[PDB]
Amino acid sequence: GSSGSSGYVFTVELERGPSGLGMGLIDGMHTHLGAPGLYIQTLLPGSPAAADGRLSLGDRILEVNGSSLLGLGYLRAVDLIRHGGKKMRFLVAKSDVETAKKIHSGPSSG
Repeated sequence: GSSGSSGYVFTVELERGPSGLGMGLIDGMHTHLGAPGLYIQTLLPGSPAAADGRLSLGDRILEVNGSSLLGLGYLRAVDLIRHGGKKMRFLVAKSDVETAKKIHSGPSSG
């Protein structure tokens, strides 16, 4: 298939664990996606992000603790989450599988 058009967004309220959450976010630029913005790459086992379930690999973050992540340098974003708080909020959008594929082994061998 192909699929297109955006869908719906969903918030994620977690509590900064003893490991500081557990969301292997990476710059879309680093991932095959080659697109700007942060995206879920992994989901630690003993983490709240994972314990959540919703958070899926490839997911794309939008906000962090009510902090618009539109232009915020990867570092800045990482910092936000890093220096987050007891209550960590994230605005991720329900992306497709393909989106993740690019994040983790995209199409076309190579």
